[PDB]
Amino acid sequence: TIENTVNSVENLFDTYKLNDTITLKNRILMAPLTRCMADANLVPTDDMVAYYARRAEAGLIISEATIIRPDAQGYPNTPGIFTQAQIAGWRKVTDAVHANGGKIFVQLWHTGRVAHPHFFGGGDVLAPSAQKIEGSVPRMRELTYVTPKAVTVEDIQGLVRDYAKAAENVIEAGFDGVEIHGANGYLIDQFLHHDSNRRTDEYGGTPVNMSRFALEVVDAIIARIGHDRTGLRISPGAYFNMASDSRDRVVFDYLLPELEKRDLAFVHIGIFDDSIEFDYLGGTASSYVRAHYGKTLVGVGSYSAETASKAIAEDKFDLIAIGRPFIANPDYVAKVRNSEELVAYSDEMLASLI
Ligand SMILES: Cc1cc2nc3c(=O)[nH]c(=O)nc-3n(C[C@H](O)[C@H](O)[C@H](O)COP(=O)(O)O)c2cc1C
Ligand SMILES: CCCCCCCCCCCCCCCCCC
Ligand SMILES: O=[N+]([O-])c1cc([N+](=O)[O-])c(O)c([N+](=O)[O-])c1
Repeated sequence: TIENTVNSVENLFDTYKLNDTITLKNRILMAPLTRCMADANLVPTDDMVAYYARRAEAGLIISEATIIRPDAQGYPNTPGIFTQAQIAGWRKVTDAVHANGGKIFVQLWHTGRVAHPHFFGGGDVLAPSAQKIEGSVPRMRELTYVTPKAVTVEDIQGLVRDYAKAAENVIEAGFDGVEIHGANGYLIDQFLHHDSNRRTDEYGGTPVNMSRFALEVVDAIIARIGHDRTGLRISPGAYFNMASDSRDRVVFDYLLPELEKRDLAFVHIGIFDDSIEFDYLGGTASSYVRAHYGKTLVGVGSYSAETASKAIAEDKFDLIAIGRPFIANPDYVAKVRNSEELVAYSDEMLASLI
């Protein structure tokens, strides 16, 4: 069991060959972490360059969620990858990571119903269905979420196009690849769950239909940059801006074998504590995916180096993403390697970019 941790995490430092294109120097990923520190043009800053560069001992960094176009924005100062200036800013980031001997994927984002018009000139918020989430944008003054417009099939075609274009830009920006943000209640995840997807056309109703948008985005991006440079984060368990539905599991039962056919660089779980068991999944999120998907899997969520090592030793998943400890400890990898004390994460640390 994972709690029976041992006195060595050597396996975390195994070389891991993702595919013919990419080999990782270790199994430790920096999880994607929104920091809200990009400039007014949503361009990565030189402070962001330094922040990523100092974490290049990670086998692979997954960037903070990066928006594909303006109506994807739901939080302040989140970087994009749709303008030339943004591409240039990211190129500074990737160049610095590579110069430090690291690798980095961008996480491509559209927030769907979690966008807010304050950020993009009062335009329409888009989602599979006109189902508003509760509340307001965190850490902002009174920005109440709004009822989305249910996307038309023409909207959907444009969105697929824009995911694909962003992927092309990612290559110009010198990233090693893309992690498609299909998790945590955002646009792609919205198509995959019944709470948000009440459609009755070819994008709703059945597992095949509800999976259609995800697969169209994945296929369009592969067509642009190749399967070896394409990963996907998913959240089979509803927990963030998403109500649960007992019918969601069969959507993922369909999706996962379909994803296997695309021979992705990895599938990555989106969750905060993977020790949590989901009734509807019959156990933990990672164990559910591991039972329905037989290629590289990134685990995440409240793992220590020790419990991650044990999980990987027990074949529960292949790579470990580390989030909050990488905020608290820029030198996470070195400290783990040398058995040094790690600082515990505190939410207060988000005020600083170090
Ligand atoms: C401040 C913060 C920002 C996050 N931003 C993202 C993000 O941009 N994209 C994403 O998929 N997950 C995001 N997450 C979730 C993390 O990637 C990760 O799944 C979560 O922090 C659990 O892992 P951990 O226990 O090692 O921190 C974020 C989490 C935190 C705490
Ligand atoms: C500033 C960092 C993020 C702050 C908000 C946390 C978002 C994730 C919340 C974790 C899970 C809560 C609800 C889960 C419901 C279903 C669980 C079985
Ligand atoms: O504030 N945020 O923009 C934000 C974004 C993401 N995300 O996944 O893209 C999160 O998972 C969280 N989160 O749950 O902490 C926050």
